[PDB]
Amino acid sequence: SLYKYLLLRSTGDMHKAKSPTIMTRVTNNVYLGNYKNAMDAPSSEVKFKYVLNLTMDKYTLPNSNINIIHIPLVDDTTTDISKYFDDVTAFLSKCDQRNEPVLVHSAAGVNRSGAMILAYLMSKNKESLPMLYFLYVYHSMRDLRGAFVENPSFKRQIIEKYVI
Amino acid sequence: SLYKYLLLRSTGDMHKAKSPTIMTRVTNNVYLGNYKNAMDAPSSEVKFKYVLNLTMDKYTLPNSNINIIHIPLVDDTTTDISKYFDDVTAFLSKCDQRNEPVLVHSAAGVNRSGAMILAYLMSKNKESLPMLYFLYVYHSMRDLRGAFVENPSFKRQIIEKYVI
Repeated sequence: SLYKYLLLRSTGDMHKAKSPTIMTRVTNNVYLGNYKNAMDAPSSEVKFKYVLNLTMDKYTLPNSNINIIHIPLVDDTTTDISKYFDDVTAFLSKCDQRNEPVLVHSAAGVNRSGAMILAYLMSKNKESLPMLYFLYVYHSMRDLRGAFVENPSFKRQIIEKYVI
Repeated sequence: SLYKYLLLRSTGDMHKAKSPTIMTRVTNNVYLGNYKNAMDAPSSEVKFKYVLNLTMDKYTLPNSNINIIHIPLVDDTTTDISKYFDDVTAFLSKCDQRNEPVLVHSAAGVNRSGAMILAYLMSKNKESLPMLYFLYVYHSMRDLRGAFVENPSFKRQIIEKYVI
């Protein structure tokens, strides 16, 4: 079933992109979100230890004890994001090992953040053929979120690192 | 390269569908076309022996010596088309063996005809992993034609027969 699903999605059976609104729990401790979700982090049902801010602006949450890690990226078709895949995925893996909730976010919660979450999931996959796992994670996340790594340059970088 | 191509196409990097206009030579003797292409068959640069008419109407070309084979199908999401895959692909294979040009057509040259051409190409593949070959043929034909088996029920039937 999941296989027929992947092949139909892969041949144009996708919905038009829609903006995510709510935070998504991706793993036990790793969450994916947009800017509003980051602003709402301190009051979230989840007790975040970390927020990974992938936007260009270095904001603060001065009334919170959250540690905000800033990795400034631009959502464009020219930026290398792959230079940070190894260190970001190692950091997210450590958050999961230590049960330290972390919110990975960008402005829209689609491209810079979606790409780091896709990299994390690919990095954690030791079981499945990378090509199949990539299609599965891509489409299942997109169906859940509404839009997920729409930026084709970011998708290309994920494919180069984890599939090719 | 062809691999990176497939994976980007498979994750939403496709163009909006556009109607095919000109006939496409798919193999040495097998061509894919719309209704206008069928009407223009007798005067074509190609000396067709056969036209496979997949539309519901049994037309004639009374001034031509073309043999018109009628397999009436509807382009809808309910029709089994798979019941004819074995006999159609065997017939197309025979046209290629005998160097007898054949035009496979529907009304739009996209769905009923595109699906029989995709089935033919899958049937002729003995070399490549079916999942990869399916994605390659699908996307390469769609890029060439503008639109190619957009009907998701027909795609599902191809996947069931030749991939699963």
